[PDB]
Amino acid sequence: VNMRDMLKAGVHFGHQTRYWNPKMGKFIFGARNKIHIINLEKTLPMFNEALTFVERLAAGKNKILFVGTKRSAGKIVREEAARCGMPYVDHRWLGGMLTNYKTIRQSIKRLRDLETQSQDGTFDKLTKKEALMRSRDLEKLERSLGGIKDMGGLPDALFVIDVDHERIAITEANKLGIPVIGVVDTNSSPEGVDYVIPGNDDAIRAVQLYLNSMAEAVIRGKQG
RNA sequence: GCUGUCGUCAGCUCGUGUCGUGAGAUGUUGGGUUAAGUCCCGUAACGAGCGCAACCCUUGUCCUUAGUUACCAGCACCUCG
Ligand SMILES: [Mg+2]
Ligand SMILES: [Mg+2]
Ligand SMILES: [Mg+2]
Ligand SMILES: [Mg+2]
Ligand SMILES: [Mg+2]
Ligand SMILES: [Mg+2]
Ligand SMILES: [Mg+2]
Ligand SMILES: [Mg+2]
Ligand SMILES: [Mg+2]
Repeated sequence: VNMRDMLKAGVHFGHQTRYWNPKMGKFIFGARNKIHIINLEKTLPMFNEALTFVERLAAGKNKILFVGTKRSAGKIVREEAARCGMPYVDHRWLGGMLTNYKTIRQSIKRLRDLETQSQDGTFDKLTKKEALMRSRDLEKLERSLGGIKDMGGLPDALFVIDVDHERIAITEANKLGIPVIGVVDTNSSPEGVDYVIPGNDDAIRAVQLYLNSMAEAVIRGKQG
């Protein structure tokens, strides 16, 4: 937005220059002190195009799955999940979540049953050597499946934050043929994603900006 | 049909998903721990079954129920059982 806040937060930065993908060469403005610099001129049109796509997809009661699992990055995804709804994941991505989704329906049902059982006035009124085990199993299931408790169907567009770190999700999203919105850094590969956002990673301010922009865009799209 | 043995050793597999042209692989590998594929943490795997364990019999402590053919603390007698 207006080239200033992005410059301030973290965007014009990359993953050194020893580690990089040649397919990113068209986005690099240059190198500064053995560190690559992202051309912020090219990223703004792509960012705005992603904004319009999310806004127009929101109008129609669809779902955007947010993938942000990373240190200090999945958390902000989780608190961004409140407001504008939409499913999310912030812990490890289970293998075959979008291709073996029929099986994971069963685990979601089990999570729902456990949540009903524990929070119906503490029905776990049995031996104390088993209530703790049941509660910790419930917490373990929650810690992975809580974000996607909703969305009985497949999402119509998957928003990822790091192509390389979460390549499994992008691969199976491509296999299912559903759009992918990704924030590609210098060391990652743009291949496999539809809309590319050549921005920085590993920056709390940057990811905060991206998630808040997504939230406001989807809110505007949802307002109709 | 019934039985021995490896061996009461902790192992043997399947559904869906993914990798390979294929036989196949992953799950079931890795760090710890346990009598145990026992458990935890991690992880293209998510789950489940047969096994392990518990549920059964006996032994050790105590409570309640009842005292005959069993028992004898208190009392009378005893021919002194
Ligand atoms: Mg097998
Ligand atoms: Mg199998
Ligand atoms: Mg298989
Ligand atoms: Mg094949
Ligand atoms: Mg084996
Ligand atoms: Mg095997
Ligand atoms: Mg091991
Ligand atoms: Mg077992
Ligand atoms: Mg047994």
